[PDB]
Amino acid sequence: PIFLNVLEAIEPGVVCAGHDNNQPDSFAALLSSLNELGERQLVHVVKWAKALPGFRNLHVDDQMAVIQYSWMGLMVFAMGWRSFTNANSRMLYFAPDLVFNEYRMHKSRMYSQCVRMRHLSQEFGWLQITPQEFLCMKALLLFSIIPVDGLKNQKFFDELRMNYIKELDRIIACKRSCSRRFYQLTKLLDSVQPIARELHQFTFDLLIKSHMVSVDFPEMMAEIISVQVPKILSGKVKPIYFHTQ
Ligand SMILES: C[C@]12CCC(=O)C[C@@H]1CC[C@@H]1[C@@H]2CC[C@]2(C)[C@@H](O)CC[C@@H]12
Ligand SMILES: [Li+]
Repeated sequence: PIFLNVLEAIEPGVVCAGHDNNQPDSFAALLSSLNELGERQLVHVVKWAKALPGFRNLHVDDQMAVIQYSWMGLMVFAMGWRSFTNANSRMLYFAPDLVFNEYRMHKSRMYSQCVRMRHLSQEFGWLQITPQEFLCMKALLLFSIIPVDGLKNQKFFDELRMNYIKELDRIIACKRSCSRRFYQLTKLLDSVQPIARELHQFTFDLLIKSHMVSVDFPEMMAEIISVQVPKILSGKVKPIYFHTQ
């Protein structure tokens, strides 16, 4: 099982947010900390993606683009997973030093988004998702959002995505019905996209007004959110869904 060996080997470790838990919870502090966490995790997601089987088959411009479009969904999905394994989805485990209870969900003014994310975390429990399933699903999320007009070399992308789908199917097949399970997992993967879209909308709006509300955006975050995220929100870049929405 070369493929699973690899996904397991490359899986990023713990990333902390740098949040000061001594200071009262305020919108500005929580969101600055989440933004900082995003920047730190972005560094890990890039090194992760670059080490994925076949990823170097993509054109270099496409390597960068798939990361830039998919990071939100990937980070939300992994955060769901950590919340499940650490808090049993009772709280959102963004980082060891940044765990949201209901009060912080309220204070972050992202309560409805946090509800959807906690629901995804709950699905990990409800569907009894295995770590191997999680790892393959996560890899497939990197290949789940692309420009409507296609990438630089779409053929390389299509083939890579195909290979990852096949890998998910094998993992299900190697389990003690297959069809139900595949249906369940593709439905779960689809459910990440609407959550990612609401956070895309939220973060874009926040960047625009960030001076006003004293929320800090680090450099990579500000740039992707103003350059790449608007492509998604304007419909130039769209998620690939398994099932019809
Ligand atoms: C991806 C992050 C940070 C990484 C993580 O664990 C999930 C989480 C989901 C909400 C995001 C946050 C990064 C910063 C964002 C985008 C804020 O600007 C508003 C929503 C935040
Ligand atoms: Li705090």
